[PDB]
Amino acid sequence: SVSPVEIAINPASEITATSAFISGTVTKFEQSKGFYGSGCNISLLYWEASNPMHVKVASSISKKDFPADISATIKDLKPHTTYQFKVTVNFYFSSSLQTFKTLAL
Amino acid sequence: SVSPVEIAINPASEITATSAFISGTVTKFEQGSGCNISLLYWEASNPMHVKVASSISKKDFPADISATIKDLKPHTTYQFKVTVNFYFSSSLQTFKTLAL
Amino acid sequence: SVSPVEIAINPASEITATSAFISGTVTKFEQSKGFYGSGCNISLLYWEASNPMHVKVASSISKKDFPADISATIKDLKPHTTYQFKVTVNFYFSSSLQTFKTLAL
Amino acid sequence: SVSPVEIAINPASEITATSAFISGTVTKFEQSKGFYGSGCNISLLYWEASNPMHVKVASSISKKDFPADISATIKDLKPHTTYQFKVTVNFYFSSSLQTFKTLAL
Repeated sequence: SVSPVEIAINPASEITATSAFISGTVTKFEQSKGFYGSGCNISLLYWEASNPMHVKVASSISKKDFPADISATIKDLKPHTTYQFKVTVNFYFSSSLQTFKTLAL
Repeated sequence: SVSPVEIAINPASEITATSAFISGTVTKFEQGSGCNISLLYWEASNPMHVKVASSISKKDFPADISATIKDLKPHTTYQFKVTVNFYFSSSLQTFKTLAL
Repeated sequence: SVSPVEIAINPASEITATSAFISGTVTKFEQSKGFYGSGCNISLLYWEASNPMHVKVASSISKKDFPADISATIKDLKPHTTYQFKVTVNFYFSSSLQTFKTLAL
Repeated sequence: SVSPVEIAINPASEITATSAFISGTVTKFEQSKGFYGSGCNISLLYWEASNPMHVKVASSISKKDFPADISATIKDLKPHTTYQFKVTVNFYFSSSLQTFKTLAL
C-alpha cells in the first residue's frame, strides 16, 4: 500500500478453555530519519471483550527489520469467554481487532 | 454482543479530485454523560499528520458522525477512522481522490 | 535540547461560569521523512476532571513553523465544575495537564 | 479529589552510567460498579529523549487495588545519555514525564 506502516493480525489458534495462540505481523515499517528511523516497539495486546478497559500485554519487542512477526500463547483465560486482541506499533498504530471465544471447561 | 463499544466505518462517497464525504457510526456505547466521537483523516502516506473532520459529544446510540472534507490533493490516497474518547477506534477506511 | 518535541501549557484565563480561555505552545517540533520539516497536528483537548475519558477538542490545527501557539475559548461549560486540559501533538505527545474551576455565577 | 485517576511519578534515583531506578504510583483509580474486581494495566515506559517514538516497556502489570506502586531498575543504558519515562494506566492516562541523564562513568 502507499502507507509507510502495515500491520496484519491473524486468527487465534490452539483455542482451549483457558488459553490461545495469538499473533500478527508488522508487514511494513518504512524507514526514514527520525520517528521512523529506529524501528519500533511491537506489542501484542489482549482483553476480555466485555472489558476493553483492562488490557494485558502478551508480548512486547523492539524490531528494525520487516516483516516482523509477534506471537504468544496467552494463558489463564476464563472459559467460554470472548476475547479480543491487536498488534500495536509504537503504541500509536494499530492492526484491526481480532476476536475469539474460549471453549467451555 | 459482549463488547460495550462498537464502531462502524463507512466507505467514502462523493469522491472528487479535491473532496469526499466521510462518515462512521458509534453503534454501541454502553453507559448519561455520553462520549466524544471524533472523525479523523490523513494522507495515507503521512499517518502522523491527522486532521479532525468532526468532533462531537453524543449520548444516545447508535450515533453517526460525518463531514465533507475538502482541499484534498488529486489522485491521492486518504484514510480515516472514527474514535471514541480517543481510546477506541474503528477499522480504517481508505479512498483515493480522482485525477483532475 | 535533546528532545525533538517540546510543549508548554499555560494556566486558564478569562474563566467565567460557562467558559474559559485555554492555550499552550509547541516550542519545538523536529521531524521529517525527507529533507524538509514536516507539519504536525496540534490540538487543545479538555475534559471535566470527574470524567477524564470524555475528552473534547477545543482546537485542532496543522502547523509546520515553530514555536506554534494554540488557543481557544471553550464555551458551554458547567458552572462551578473542575476541568482540565492539555496540548497534544499528533495525538501522541502531551503537555502536562492544567486544571481550573468554572465560576459559580 | 474530583479526578478519578491519579498517577504520581517519582524522579529517577540510583542513576549510574548504565542504569537507573524508575518508579511511580497509581494513587487513585476509581472503578465502575460493573467492573469491580477487574482492575487496570499499569505500565512503566522509558525511551531515549532523542527518540520518543520508540519506547521500551520496563514493567507492565495488572492491578485492582489502589494505591498501587510500580518500579523497575532499567539497565544496559547508554552512558551520558538523556532518558525519559512515564507511568501509564491502560496505555491511555499518563503521569507527567520525568527526565534524567545517565552518568559518563
